[PDB]
Amino acid sequence: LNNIVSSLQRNGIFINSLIAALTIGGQQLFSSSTFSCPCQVGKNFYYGSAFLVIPALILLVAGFALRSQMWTITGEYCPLECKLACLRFFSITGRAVIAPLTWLAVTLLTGTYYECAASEFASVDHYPMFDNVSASKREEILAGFPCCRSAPSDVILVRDEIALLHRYQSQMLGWILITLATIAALVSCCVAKCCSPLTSLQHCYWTSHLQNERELFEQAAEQHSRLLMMHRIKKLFGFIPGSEDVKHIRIPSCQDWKDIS
Amino acid sequence: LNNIVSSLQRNGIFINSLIAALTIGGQQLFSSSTFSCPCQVGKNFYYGSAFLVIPALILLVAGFALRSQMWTITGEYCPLECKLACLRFFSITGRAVIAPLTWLAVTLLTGTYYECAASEFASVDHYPMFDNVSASKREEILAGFPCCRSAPSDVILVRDEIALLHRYQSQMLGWILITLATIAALVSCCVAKCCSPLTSLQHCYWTSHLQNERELFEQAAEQHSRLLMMHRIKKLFGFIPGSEDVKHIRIPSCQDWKDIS
Amino acid sequence: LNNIVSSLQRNGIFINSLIAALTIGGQQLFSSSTFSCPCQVGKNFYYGSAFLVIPALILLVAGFALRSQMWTITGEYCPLECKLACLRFFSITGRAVIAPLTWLAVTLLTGTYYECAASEFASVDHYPMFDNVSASKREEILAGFPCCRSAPSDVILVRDEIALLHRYQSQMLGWILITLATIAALVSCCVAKCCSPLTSLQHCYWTSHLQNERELFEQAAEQHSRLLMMHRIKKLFGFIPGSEDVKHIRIPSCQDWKDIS
Amino acid sequence: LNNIVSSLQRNGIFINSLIAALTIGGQQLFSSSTFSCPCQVGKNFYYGSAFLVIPALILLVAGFALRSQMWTITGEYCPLECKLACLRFFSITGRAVIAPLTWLAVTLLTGTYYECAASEFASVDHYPMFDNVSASKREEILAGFPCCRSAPSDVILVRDEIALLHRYQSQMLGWILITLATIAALVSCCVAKCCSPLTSLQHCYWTSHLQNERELFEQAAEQHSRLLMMHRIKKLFGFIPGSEDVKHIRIPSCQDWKDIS
Amino acid sequence: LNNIVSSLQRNGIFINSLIAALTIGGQQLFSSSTFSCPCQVGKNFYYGSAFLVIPALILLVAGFALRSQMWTITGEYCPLECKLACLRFFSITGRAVIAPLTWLAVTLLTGTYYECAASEFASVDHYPMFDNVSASKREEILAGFPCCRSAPSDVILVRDEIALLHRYQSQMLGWILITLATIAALVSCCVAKCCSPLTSLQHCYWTSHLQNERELFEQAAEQHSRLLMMHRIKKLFGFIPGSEDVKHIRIPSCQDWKDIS
Amino acid sequence: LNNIVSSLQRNGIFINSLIAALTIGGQQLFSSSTFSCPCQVGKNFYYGSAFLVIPALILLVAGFALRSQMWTITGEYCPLECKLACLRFFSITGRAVIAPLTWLAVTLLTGTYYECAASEFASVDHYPMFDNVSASKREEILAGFPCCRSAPSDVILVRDEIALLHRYQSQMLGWILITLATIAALVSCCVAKCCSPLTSLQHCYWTSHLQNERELFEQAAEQHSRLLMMHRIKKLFGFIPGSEDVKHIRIPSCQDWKDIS
Amino acid sequence: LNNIVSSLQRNGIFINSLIAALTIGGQQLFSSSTFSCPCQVGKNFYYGSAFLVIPALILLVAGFALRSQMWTITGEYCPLECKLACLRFFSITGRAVIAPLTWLAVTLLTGTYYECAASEFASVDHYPMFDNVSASKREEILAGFPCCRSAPSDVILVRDEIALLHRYQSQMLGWILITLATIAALVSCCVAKCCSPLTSLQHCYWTSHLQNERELFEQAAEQHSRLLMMHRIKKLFGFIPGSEDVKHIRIPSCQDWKDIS
Repeated sequence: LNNIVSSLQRNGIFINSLIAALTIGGQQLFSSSTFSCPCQVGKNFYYGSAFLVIPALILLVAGFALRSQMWTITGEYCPLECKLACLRFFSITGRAVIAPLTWLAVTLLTGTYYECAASEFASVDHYPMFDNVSASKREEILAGFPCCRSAPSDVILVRDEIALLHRYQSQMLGWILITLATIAALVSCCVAKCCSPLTSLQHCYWTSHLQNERELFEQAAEQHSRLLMMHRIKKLFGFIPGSEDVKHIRIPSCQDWKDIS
Repeated sequence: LNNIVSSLQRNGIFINSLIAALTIGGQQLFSSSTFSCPCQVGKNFYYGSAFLVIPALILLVAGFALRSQMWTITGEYCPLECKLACLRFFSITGRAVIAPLTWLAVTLLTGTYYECAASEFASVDHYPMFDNVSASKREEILAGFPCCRSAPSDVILVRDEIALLHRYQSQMLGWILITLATIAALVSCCVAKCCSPLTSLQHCYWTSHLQNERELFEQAAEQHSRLLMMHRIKKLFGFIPGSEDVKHIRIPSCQDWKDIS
Repeated sequence: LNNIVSSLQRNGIFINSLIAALTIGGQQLFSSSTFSCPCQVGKNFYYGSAFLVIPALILLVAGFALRSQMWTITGEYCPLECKLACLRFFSITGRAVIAPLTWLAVTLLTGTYYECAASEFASVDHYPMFDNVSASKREEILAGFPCCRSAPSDVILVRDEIALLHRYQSQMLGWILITLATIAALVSCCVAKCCSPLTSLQHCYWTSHLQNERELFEQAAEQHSRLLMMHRIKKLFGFIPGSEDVKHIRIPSCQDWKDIS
Repeated sequence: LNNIVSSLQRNGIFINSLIAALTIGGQQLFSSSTFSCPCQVGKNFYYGSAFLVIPALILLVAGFALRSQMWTITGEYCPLECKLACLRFFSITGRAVIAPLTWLAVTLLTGTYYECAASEFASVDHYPMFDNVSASKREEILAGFPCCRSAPSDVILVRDEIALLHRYQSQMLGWILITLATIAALVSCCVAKCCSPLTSLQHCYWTSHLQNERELFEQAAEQHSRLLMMHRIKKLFGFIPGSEDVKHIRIPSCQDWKDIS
Repeated sequence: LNNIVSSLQRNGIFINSLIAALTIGGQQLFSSSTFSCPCQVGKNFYYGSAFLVIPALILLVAGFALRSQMWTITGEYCPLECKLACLRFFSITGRAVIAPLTWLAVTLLTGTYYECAASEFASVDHYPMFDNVSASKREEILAGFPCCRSAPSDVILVRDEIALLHRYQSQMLGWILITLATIAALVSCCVAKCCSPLTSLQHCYWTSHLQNERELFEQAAEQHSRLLMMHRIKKLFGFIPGSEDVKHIRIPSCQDWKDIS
Repeated sequence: LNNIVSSLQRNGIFINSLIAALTIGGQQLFSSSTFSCPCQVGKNFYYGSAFLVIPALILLVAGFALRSQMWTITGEYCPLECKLACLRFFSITGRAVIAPLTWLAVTLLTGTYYECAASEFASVDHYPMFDNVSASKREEILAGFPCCRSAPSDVILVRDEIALLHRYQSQMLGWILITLATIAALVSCCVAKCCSPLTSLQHCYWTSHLQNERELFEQAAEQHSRLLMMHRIKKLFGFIPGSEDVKHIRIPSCQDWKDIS
Repeated sequence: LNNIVSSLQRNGIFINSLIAALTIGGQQLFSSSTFSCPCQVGKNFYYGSAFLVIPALILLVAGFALRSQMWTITGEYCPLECKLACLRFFSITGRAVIAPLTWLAVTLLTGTYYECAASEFASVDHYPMFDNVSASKREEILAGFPCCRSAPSDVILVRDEIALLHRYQSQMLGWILITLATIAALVSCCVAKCCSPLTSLQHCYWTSHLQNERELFEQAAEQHSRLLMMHRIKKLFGFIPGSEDVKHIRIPSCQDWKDIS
């Protein structure tokens, strides 16, 4: 049933779902463990922006780089060959895109990252309580109350209202992002089908050709080197390894020990 | 017994039930985790409408796109051929429809999404407490009390009455939607049977023909490419992989290394 | 022992019991989760009537439609042929009837659905407390107290008495319904036996004939199409798939790639 | 060991015990869940009588109807043939009787059903507290206090005494019923043995003859129809299903597609 | 399935992930157990710097040294040979780098190590509370309050603000470090591909050649020495070990006991 | 899979990790159970020094002695032979060093042993509270407060400060020790590779030669003695043990009983 | 894998570790259960001395006696024979020494046994509180307070100080004992290697010779007696046991019954 399991894995839906589930679980643990939104007035946008974009960028780069087909494409690039390379790049891009989109969607829908990032950019014209002719303390309290200030001094109404505003903006932005991602994925698949010179059956043949040629060469390269080394050590020790050699044995010489080395 | 399990899966009832159960569980977790109905006076209908329709639209698109038969139909379209394509589209539409209908039904029956969406569209003529000659504060409180306002000031009677009204309207709308979906499904199946030119036995033969032809070509395309590459690497290394080659081995040349590449 | 398990399933008693148990469990979860009886004076009968009849109607339609034998009967209909079709319809009707009868029986015996449905149709002549010369407030309170009003103002005695009256009427109606269903089932089986032209042994032979003919044609249609496609692709690639083809291989031409497509 | 398990099931004691245990468990759940004895003065005897007799009648009818041997007997009826049919009817009646007797015994021994049924028929001559010259309020309170009235007004002594009287009468009636059932079962078995024209060994032979003839005809009817349809589809597709057919294949014609249909 | 498991391990992604997970778990236990940040005014930077860099340096050295290929490269070093050695060094550097980068990233993101390290380097110009004309007590309290001082004397506002500043700086530094590590890894892989004289297929052949030659020589060196010693002890005891020797046995002499020793 | 498990054990990393883990667990149990730091003014340095060095010395001696290769080296010692013995000593020293280094590192990092050892050597010039012109009570209290004195008399500030000083010194000393151990291990491995006259492949051959020669001689010494004794007892009892001897049996004589003894 | 398990047991390290672990567990249970240090002024040293030395002496005697090789050595004793007997005695002494050393080490390190043993030998010159011109009550209280006296009368400071003194002395004595035991074991092994006339390989041969000769004689003595008795009873009953004897049977005579007895 292992072969049946492998056939099931050959479908990209299961693997992409598994990657998305791992991203969701990892994001839950990571955010609930080590977020600790700072209260710093000077630089607080960088904290949220890093916590929101850097993991997505890392996951994107990992999804692209960890695929050996991408290294082969880059080696080829560094007519029909161009279209074939573009098709392989698209096939890689499927996973390379499902990897970080889950992170961005989950983080935006939770909204805490976006809140901690864009808290300080809130407006104060609507709220008469934020006059603050000093024009410097207002910025500090604006960047301060989202984090840990608490301190109920009847300003918490404005805090709660603006926090709900930023949470709503975050979740709506997440929905916009996921809708755009889905539309882009569908359009990209349609463009790949339209621009592919190979027919559907020819495309299937070519994909299987690529997979099988790579696997076959790997296996037979292993077997060829095994045979060549086995002949070499047959010369070295007077027998082929793993076979009945009580007939004859060899005594290597020091210069022969140099030759094998 | 794995073959028996596969035969059971071949029935669409089990798979559709599994999809519906996953949709119900996912909706429960998603709604109980990250709903957080906003209190914003300006845009609150968009929040509920997005949370109610966007997941359904995404699930519909996923159900249609993830089926490779749909890509084959679109490739063909892009007499009897038209009817056959329509029949295959209907067979895909079965799953493509069971996927989001569960989401819409569960969300409407729970009613919280519809409440948060259409709270602000409530009438005030019936209730004398909502005179509010200002005609602007009334809209804000109307969009505000459903979310988190609480603040018992004896208006909570009107809040509770209108909340029950919207919940009842939501659940009745859900029942109307599921009844219409069932009627449409039954009528569509009857129309498919009436409009199908193939006989019942001929239809069964054609369906099995399609499945078997696709599977057979996939397998033998794999095997043909395996044989062709195996002959190529037999030329390359002087032996066929996976067989007894102690008779002879090859030493590839650099230009030959270019040819295999 | 899998074959023994299949033989046990061939008895309709186990499958009908399994369907009834699933209906009971689903009704328990559904009602205990999302009933929320409304307090609306205008339309409250529709709520309960929908929650009581719509699931039963959906389950009835599903039981009839999900059976492929029903599609075959409808295709035939759209002498002895009429009686044979009627017998097959009855065999389908067995499951199509056990599916929703469990829902109706459980919902009526619990009585909450019937209470929320027919609360507003209660009489007030017996109770002197419901004079209400206004003749409009009385209807509203009558439709209101069953839901969530509570508000002990010594009218709860009338509320409790009428609630017990409606609960008793609901459970007695459920018993009447289940008794009528059992009597109708027994009479229908007796009428089927009386009206069947086939003898008992002939009826058994005919039933097994139908099942076996459908299964055999499905299997051999699969195998015939497999053989035809296998010959086609033998023409295409110069070999039969899944067999030793190191003797010869083919190089398809583009026009031949068109022919296979 | 599955065959040994089947041999154990062939003994009626285990199956009858299993049916009785299921009846006891189902009665426990059903009564502890949805009894809710009403307080209605007018009709309260019908409630208990239905809850006490209707399930027993349904179980009796199910036990008789679900046995296919009963349908065969009814088909025969609709000399020695009469005695043989009577013997088969008795063999069916064994299970048809053990099915509801458990329900009646358990319900009477618990006594709550009988109490709620025959509460209103209690006498009042013994108790001087029930003078009630009105002669209408007395009936209402008599039918009311058993259900949920509580309301300790020092009449609860009479309530408790009459409740104990009805509980004792219920349990004694249950013992009378089970004793009569056992005596009737033993006498019926003795009468069956006396009136049976077959000898003991001949009776065993006849019972096994009946079982084996029915099973054999079912199996070979299946196999005969399989062979006939297999020959038909051999004509249709030019080969027998499930066998090596690479020698020849057929191309059905539309009129031939009509003939197979 | 053990062979399949080995094939999965052959992918570096799983092993690198396993190493990173072990580093994370070990860091969690180690830091939560035995950190105990000191309060010493004189030397407190050394404590955090050691706890932050020494484990990373040890893990780096272990990753490089524990790989026997590194010992082989160092033995060779102590044209194309240089490039081949550089490629092998890079292949080792992959694991040698994933080993401590996890430690540095986790420790910086947690931030406690960096806080305890660079607490004393905080500025005091911004805070008017830290005038301290003594200019020596200020340094001591600055190095003291992060550790365990507590002692709320309304200076804890400055403590909390500067602690948040250092935590934010630590986490941002961790993000900078991980981004630089990823960029360096990608650039190094690209430079390795560009500078490699071998082709992609030739590179695969060479890697498999190296692995197979080392494994083959290890095995056959074992077998050669086994044969040589077996012949020696055949001389010693008059028979080959592990074979039927009831034909003849030997009695070793003391001088022969010296020869074997 | 047992052979695969043995191959995994052949790697020293797993065994060294297992030894270190056992040392950590044993140290945890031992220290948390039976430390009980004394308060004795006279001799308290000896207690901590013993608890810190004696287990390490015992583990070092056990690691060296328990290896039979060490006994063989000592027997040889008691040109190339010297270098070969040095290489074998180094191979033993690997485990002999990983055994106690874990104990020293864990004990120093915990710091309690070092605190109890070097408490009395603390300075008193910095602290004006320790004037104590008596110059004898001061030493006693200095050696006393670390253990169990408690007794808060506002001197606990000095106690806590000096305890933190000694804990920091202990952990820094542990880091210095582990860094020096790692540097020494790496330098020793490099010196072993540089000073080894054998080539890398020759070194592998020699190591496998040593292991195989020892194992082979052990096995065949067992088999030779088994054969010799078996012949002796064949003389004694007239038959070879474990074979069909119903042909003949012997009756030993008393003088023959002496000869076998 | 049982043979592999036996090979692992053949290493003395595992068995000695198992013996030490059992000694530790048994000591824990025994001491925590039934110590109950007495308060008797007269004889309290004997109690602790017995509880500390008698189990060690018993374990030593058991380790020596339970080994049958020791009985063989004593039988031989009761040139090279002397050295061989000494070597076998040393091999026995390994286990005979690891058996009680664990008990002594654990008991001394816990220190409770030594405290209860040597409490009464404490000095009183240092403590001015123990003047007690009576010179008899002082001894009684000195032997009394360690056990159960409690009775805080401000003398508990001296009690605690002297208890810590004796605990420290006990644990230091335990460390001295274990260090001396390890040094003696290493020196004894070195002396055994130096004084052994056999070479290392000859020593291995001799050890295996001893084990194999004893096992072989045991087995074949069993088989010889089985054959002799089997022939005897073949004479007795006319057949060999466990074989086909339907050919002939015997009827033993009473005098023959005497001969077999």
